[PDB]
Amino acid sequence: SMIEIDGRSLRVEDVYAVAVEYDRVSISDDTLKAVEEKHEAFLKLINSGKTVNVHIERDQEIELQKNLIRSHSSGVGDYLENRYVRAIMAVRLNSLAAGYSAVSADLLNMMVEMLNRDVIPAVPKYGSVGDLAPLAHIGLAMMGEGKAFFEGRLMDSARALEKAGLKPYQFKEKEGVALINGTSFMSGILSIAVMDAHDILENAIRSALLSFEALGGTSKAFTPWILGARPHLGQVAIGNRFREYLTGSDIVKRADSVKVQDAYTLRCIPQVYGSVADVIDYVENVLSVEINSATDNPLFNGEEVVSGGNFHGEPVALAADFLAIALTDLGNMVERRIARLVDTNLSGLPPFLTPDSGLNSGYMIPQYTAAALCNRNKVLAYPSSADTIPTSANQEDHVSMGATGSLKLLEIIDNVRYIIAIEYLLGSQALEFTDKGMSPSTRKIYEKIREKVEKLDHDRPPSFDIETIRKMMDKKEFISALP
Amino acid sequence: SMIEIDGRSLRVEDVYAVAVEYDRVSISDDTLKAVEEKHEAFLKLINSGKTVNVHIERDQEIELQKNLIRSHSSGVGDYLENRYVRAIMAVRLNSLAAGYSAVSADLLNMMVEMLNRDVIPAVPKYGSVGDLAPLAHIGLAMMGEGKAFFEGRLMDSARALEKAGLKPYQFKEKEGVALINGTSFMSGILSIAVMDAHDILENAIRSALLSFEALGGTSKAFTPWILGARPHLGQVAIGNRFREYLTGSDIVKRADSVKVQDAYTLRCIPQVYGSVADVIDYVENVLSVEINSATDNPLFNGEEVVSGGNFHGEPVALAADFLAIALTDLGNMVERRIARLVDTNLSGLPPFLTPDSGLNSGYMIPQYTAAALCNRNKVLAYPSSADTIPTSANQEDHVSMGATGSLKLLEIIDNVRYIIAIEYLLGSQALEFTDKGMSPSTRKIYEKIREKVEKLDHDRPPSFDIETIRKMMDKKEFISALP
Amino acid sequence: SMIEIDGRSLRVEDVYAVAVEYDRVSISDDTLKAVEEKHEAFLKLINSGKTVNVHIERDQEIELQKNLIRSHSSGVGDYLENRYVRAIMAVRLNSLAAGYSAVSADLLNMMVEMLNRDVIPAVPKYGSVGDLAPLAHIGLAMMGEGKAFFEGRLMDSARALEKAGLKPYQFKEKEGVALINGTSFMSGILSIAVMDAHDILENAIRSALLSFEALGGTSKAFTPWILGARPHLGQVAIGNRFREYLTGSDIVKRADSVKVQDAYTLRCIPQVYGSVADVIDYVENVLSVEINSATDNPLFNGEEVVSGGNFHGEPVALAADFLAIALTDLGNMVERRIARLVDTNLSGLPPFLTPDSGLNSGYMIPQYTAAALCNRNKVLAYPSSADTIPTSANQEDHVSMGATGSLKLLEIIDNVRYIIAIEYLLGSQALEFTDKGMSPSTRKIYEKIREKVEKLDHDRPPSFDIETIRKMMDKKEFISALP
Amino acid sequence: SMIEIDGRSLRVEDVYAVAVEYDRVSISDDTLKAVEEKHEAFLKLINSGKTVNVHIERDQEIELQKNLIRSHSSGVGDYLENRYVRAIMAVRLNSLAAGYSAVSADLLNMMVEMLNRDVIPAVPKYGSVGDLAPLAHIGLAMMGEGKAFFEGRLMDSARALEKAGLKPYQFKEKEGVALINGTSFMSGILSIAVMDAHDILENAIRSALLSFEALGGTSKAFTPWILGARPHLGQVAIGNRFREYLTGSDIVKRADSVKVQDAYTLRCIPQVYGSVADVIDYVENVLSVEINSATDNPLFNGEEVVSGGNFHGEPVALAADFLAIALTDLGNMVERRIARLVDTNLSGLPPFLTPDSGLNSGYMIPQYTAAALCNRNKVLAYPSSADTIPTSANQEDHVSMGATGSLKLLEIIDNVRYIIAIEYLLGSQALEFTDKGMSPSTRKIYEKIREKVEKLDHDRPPSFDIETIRKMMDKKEFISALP
Repeated sequence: SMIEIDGRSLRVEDVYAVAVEYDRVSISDDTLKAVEEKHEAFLKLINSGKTVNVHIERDQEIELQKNLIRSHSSGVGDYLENRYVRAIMAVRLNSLAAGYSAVSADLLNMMVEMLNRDVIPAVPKYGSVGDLAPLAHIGLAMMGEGKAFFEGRLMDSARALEKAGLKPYQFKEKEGVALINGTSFMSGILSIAVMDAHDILENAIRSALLSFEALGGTSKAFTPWILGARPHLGQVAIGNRFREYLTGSDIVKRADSVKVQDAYTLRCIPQVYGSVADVIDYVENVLSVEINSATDNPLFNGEEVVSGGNFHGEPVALAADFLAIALTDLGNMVERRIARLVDTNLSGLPPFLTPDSGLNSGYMIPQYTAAALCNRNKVLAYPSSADTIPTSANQEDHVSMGATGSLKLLEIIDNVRYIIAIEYLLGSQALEFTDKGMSPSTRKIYEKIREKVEKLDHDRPPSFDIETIRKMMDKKEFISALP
Repeated sequence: SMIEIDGRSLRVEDVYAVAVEYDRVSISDDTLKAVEEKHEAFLKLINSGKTVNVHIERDQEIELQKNLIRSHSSGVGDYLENRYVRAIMAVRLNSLAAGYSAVSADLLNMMVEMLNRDVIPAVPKYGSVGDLAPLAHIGLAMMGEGKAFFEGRLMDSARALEKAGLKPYQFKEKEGVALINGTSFMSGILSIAVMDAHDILENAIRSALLSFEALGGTSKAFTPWILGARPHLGQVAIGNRFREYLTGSDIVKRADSVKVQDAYTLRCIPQVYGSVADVIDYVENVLSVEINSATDNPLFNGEEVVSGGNFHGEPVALAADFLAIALTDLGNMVERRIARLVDTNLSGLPPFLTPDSGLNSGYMIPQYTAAALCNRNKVLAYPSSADTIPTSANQEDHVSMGATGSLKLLEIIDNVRYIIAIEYLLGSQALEFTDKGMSPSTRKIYEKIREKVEKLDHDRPPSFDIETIRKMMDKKEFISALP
Repeated sequence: SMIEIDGRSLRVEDVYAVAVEYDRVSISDDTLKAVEEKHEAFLKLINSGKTVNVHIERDQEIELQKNLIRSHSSGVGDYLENRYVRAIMAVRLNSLAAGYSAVSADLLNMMVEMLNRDVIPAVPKYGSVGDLAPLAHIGLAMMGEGKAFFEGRLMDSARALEKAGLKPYQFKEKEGVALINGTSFMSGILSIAVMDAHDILENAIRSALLSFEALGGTSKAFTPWILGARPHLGQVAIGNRFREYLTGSDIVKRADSVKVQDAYTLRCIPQVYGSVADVIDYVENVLSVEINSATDNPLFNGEEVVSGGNFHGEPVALAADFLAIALTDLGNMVERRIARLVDTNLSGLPPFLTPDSGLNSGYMIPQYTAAALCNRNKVLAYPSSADTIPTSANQEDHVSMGATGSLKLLEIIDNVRYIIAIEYLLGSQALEFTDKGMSPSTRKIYEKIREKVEKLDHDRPPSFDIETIRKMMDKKEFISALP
Repeated sequence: SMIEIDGRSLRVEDVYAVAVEYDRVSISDDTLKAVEEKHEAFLKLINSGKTVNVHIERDQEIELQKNLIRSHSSGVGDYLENRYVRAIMAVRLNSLAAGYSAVSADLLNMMVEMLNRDVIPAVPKYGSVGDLAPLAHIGLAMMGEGKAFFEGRLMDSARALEKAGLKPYQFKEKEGVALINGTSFMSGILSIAVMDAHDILENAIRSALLSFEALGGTSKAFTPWILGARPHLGQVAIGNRFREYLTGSDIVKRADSVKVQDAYTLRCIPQVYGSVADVIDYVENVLSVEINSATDNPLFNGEEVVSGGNFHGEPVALAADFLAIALTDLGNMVERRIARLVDTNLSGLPPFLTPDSGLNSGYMIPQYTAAALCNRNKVLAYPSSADTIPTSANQEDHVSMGATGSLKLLEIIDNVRYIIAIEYLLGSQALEFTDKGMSPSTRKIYEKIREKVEKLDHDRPPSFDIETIRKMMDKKEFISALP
């Protein structure tokens, strides 16, 4: 489909649509004409200010934009994946169209065409203290220097632009400044991350259904009036989701007739998962403002140019560290439920979910892998925004460090996705030891798993099944299986 | 004054009023009669359930409540300060009155009288994994065992109750369970913490006025349309506060005539401080639900008793870790502004703010102290809720660890308060090297400082002046000086 | 007894003897005469340098030392406990006597008399970035200003000195510089900490004996040739200690006849505890150099005065963070063994170690307390020395942050001591459910516990028994019971 | 060249030689015959034990080894780089030859041929809690299942073995157990890491020479008697290295005539860098024992098979976290020196090292990149070994988490290498603003830089020059330039 950019209407899910699903972007002629008219008012104002040799003056200003793009292109490390650079470019484009950046219509159209033709700059992941260097690398590619991916093939930027039918872009007065000042690296990455955090929670709900039924949990933990006696919006909503999906379970109807309560990895699912949902909503609210905001500097309002601090990443740096914590602890709870599934003394199922403990270990070791992933996430959950280091000869003497936070959030998301893939695998196997009177919803998840991953009889490498299920998650196959 | 408790109307500032300002609490006869009627419905229901020897049965149930209070009284370490135990008791009382805990009117009245007569249990700080043990210690004192403070003097609980004219309380059916299950230790401490976080931000605004004027900052960073181009509510509100307080400054009017922009510790005050305000608001919203919620277990709705997981601390454990991060980074920005004040090459003022660098160090070393405090806060900002350790033979196999988070937030608050006291001290001294054309608002802060702390001429121990200013902050003298 | 100081022979256990056991210090007349002769050579050299008005010159130099002591007295927060300030003073005194500090004999004798008469400066804990401010507070008291404890009573320093029969000390040329530059705050605190870490390991060995016998462990895990197949010195030594102490156990002889192996909290005791012993030895080696080193600045060698960087805390800042980690993980292993003791499915003993699970919880909750303490230690194990913040207008632009690390190590030590007290309590109770055929060594620990703490029948507050056992540990009663 | 393996002589630098420089490994016929004779004694012992149907018994034992390899092959995530898998394989091979693992000569020869023919298993990085899963993946490839790299091309393991002229290996009695139990993943990776940490320190010495001369430092900070007044071995050795390399500097001879002391990033180089050297030596000592130790389980001594805990990673898990901290703080000091170089008020050189601050930013932004890298390292320096999560239904209830620590140490090393590359770049540029009277040693570093990276006149992307210098470091070109 088509995402129209007007500088004020971008949603986080539209950033995803462009970056991950490759929807086209466009900008109306009306928007572009108003952008251009503001760009011209800005030129008139600076041309009057300087005269209170015109040719040497303009050529100097153009050289400045180039020197800035080049000197600031100082990232190191592996290139950021293309889905993230596309997200950053969509957010950057939208925020330059918000009306305060005084850039020209041509700069916006340049970014539109790079996105629609998939000329994606090569952006080293590291260098922003929260985003001059990564955005400079984007501009460097826009100028036809450095490297870029053309339809996923790395090459010199000038060759990628040429294969796409584009000309290198020449930055005008203050357009390099505009492009590289702001929070679009952090906010673009975090837009994708918050969408992937939502997808994590959705998958954790579905994978918990399998474990919850295999362990014969009671629905009493999701009683509406209990959940409403402590009405955080997340836990009320999560309780509703679980009640709906457990409807029709014979296993759970039996449990309700003979069980009072379960261990916390079942009974506390609404409190914990609903906290995670609340944090996701918090971050999405921050981003919803941020990706429609002017975060470059200085800014132009049509009659004056004023320097402020809107490039400072603090609100999104804090949000990235917060969501990292919440997701790490979601992963801890899923790992603990996996640890209960394979422990015959807690589950009431055969040890380690194998039919012959004699010469098989079953799924003993994926639980270690899940614990390993939690331990890695506990390192990564240290808040990068609790630190700051002065830059620019102490003139930029407090910084958010939110780029660190955005990048490590991406790894936590990757790791928690593997933990949940492990719960899909082991919860499906655990149900093989039940009478399978699971709800229709649980059975949709179970059947989708079994389309690609067989039940476990003799030992075989769990790694391959985990990777298959992780690929299914990344293709949204369980959300499709059970809306 | 008087705070009336009805189980549904408690605000965080009312918890503060009771705990810190010693306002009386009361519960209307109407509330108490409805609590008692629900308690009696619960007894009828459990008495009918058991009969589908009455005397031995009831005596057994009473012994159970006692065994629970005693066995769970397993905290270690120093006693929590009385203002916090009072906050916890007010939140506990309100949440047992929310209508689902089936306790008797007498238990609530017991807690009312302990608060109004200042019989405050001795509560070891450590033991909750997020709050059985600390709340058990409260109940232990309520039973007249263990220790308590009577009007601030430590003694055996039975002696404290007797000096207050109270009888030890005997817990009825499920009343010990009700008292010790829930989140009131975390939520009571965090209610006081979020009030103190607000007071921190208020003091940081006032102490920044001194530095901002001494460094001759330009008001251009607070231009309304710039701040509104990125309209996070915090930074818009903070900008308004600073514009109002800088009104009437000759220093700033001059700066605006000759300066374009300042370093980030001045120019980025709205982005960073407004992020902190937003986080404070987030936490207050969580607590506003939590302290009016039923977090004990099982719960009673008038016709059935159901076990759920509302005691699980996750939403407030996450909130405590989040606020710890935001406050640590506020402290980093204040420390960096202090570092600019004493550096003659950044400030344009005499080195280290002494009139004779020859044989004096001036205020060189308080900046080290501020850095030391930041480094301590960077340790404490590690999120305790990213971890979990299984308890109760793996039946309580995921826990929030939010008690850790509440307690370390209190230390961060203490440390940031000292950083701000240091900025009050050094910003006031720095203004001695200006023409003092500061705004009327800044001058109110400056004059309040000078009522108790003299300007620096010859070197003298900064420790004593820092402590004086910290005491003034704790008595709210700068908020009084400048509303 | 008597510790003689000569600037080159101090051991960490001598620092403990002075600071904690109140042994007297002395300095021979020979040492003092050589110190004085070097002080006089230094004066001659600086008096010749300045002359390539003598009265105004010397008076200026004296005023400088005073200004330095006062201006640098900039700590905040609670006063450090007297045992630590005594340790710091003993290390400071020894390191000024090492021969490079050019101080006078009178300064050393001043410190000797403060220690022997117990006039201990009041030292705010916070302010060093790794130790100007805390050592300045010591000097401030030495000058008779600020506050001090006289035989444990806080008062004005001049009054404490007067009650002790001492005169205030007047610092001579470069003597204030000498006193306040160096690492003695970090190294004094860490000398006590490493002694207390050793005492922790010794107590953990003894408390593990109780659990190991109650769980019927097999001695096969301590087989000498197994431990020697991986000959880290710690695990070989720990294995020898456990073999010796388990000699004579009927329980273990039975286990060896029917068991192949135990869970890791028993079988891996040598690997983990021996790693801890190795780290303790590492730190002691660092301190053994450091407390006999010249860490002030500039230094004097008898013919020239040269400025170097020996005050930089890096080797002891790293050591403090390392030992914090090792002790935190020792506490994790003890907590996991406690978690096994109270879980009937792992221990083979009654659930939660109570004789009547019907209406008692036994020792269910001390395991939560141990988990809580581990979670707190996981926050505190963040390495403060991984951070640095520039001080002194960027002239002191990398600092160790080792004071933070020393102080948080003290809390970890306190917390792990409580975890071990909990294992003493619960391992002794667990043996009540065995036939008591424990070794003579284990029985010495068991009997010492039972001298003050009764076995558990009906529920009672574990807090009080934990505190009693912690007090016994602090009085070294189990090391006395079993050498 | 040729590394001969005998189970007891392996050095960390030999692991590097095999893994990184592709030296061949061999095992003498004598070693192999004694390994085989012990394997046969083990078979005799277990065959006698079982008989106190032989065919079904042996076939069962073989199936067990296969089930174990497969079930434990449960890693997730990207494949570990081949240099690390080669290191792990060399350490595993040596430790199985140490004499206690009872494996056959054929298993050792299999590993020898995989290394010498470069058939390197594909090993997912994540899964060990400290190394069943990664070592299982190695064995899986050895069995001809899963994936492997043949001369760097990924393919099915059976195809890689076939292209190399090898047959799949069939694991004999207890040989799969032997292969997958132990610490070789952690210890192999850490052997390469400690070699790369040494190479980091060596490069940091050389890059500091450039900055030290450009800033005109005084050699007084390296005076031998000062450094020996605090004789930690590292700082004495580092001081000697710097004195030797600064010999012949006209710049430094001038500085010594007019300067007393420098800022800490120059004056404290011996204290900090020597601490790092000491930590490196500590880790190398641990590894020197560990890679020659029997860490599998159970172990065989020729007459009995006994289960112990030598697989527990604690000593190397702690060492990996320790070295991570020390290297992070080395990176902080290098970043602070970079921050001094580009600040004209600290350096005395043109702002940001550009000849025309008018329209150029010079090397302003690489300092941000260095700060960004430090902030990332501060996250990664959180100690993974402070945490533990129970595995295997609580039977493996304390684990080292040292695999996490080894992997994140590799990233810290990568990041610090970039920081040092930045100092090479900017220190060389800074010398362009001096009279170049640098020492012959410094000039060797400067000239080697200038062979590939030109001085900066007009702004250009620093990223490319940083990457070039990082590649030069990885090819050891500065150690070659200046031994």
